[PDB]
Amino acid sequence: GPLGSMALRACGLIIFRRCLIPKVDNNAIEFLLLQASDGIHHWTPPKGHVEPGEDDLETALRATQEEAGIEAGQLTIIEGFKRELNYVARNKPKTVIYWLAEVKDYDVEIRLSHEHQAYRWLGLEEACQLAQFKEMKAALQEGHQFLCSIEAL
Repeated sequence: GPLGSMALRACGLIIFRRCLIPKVDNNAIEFLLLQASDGIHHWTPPKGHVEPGEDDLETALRATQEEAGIEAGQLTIIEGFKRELNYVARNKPKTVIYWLAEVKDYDVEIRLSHEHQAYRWLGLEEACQLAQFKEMKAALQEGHQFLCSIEAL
């Protein structure tokens, strides 16, 4: 009787800084992106792994501050939006659950772990260009699509 642990469980935080008012109707929202310190230097949000008796979101919260310095006490996790990117790159399927979050401070502290060396604040277009990965462009895309469906434009 297998426990069904097939695949690795993961939780990251799609952080988005909302602006007080619209500007060019595009850069109104920005996302937090960390740059890998090695590999092809792809851009990706605070990704981490969730423990067993650990919560799914708290893992994202813990990874958000550990790989960025921003924790739930520093951002606002949006409710109603939820999606996980699951795919097996090298040879292991990884489910990643992403929640939309907004950091309270525009210049909020950004701490990167050895895995990440640099981060950039860009709009969905660049966040999508850097996150060339279709899965992230959609996560960054659907997150923006849903947030525009709440109250703020």
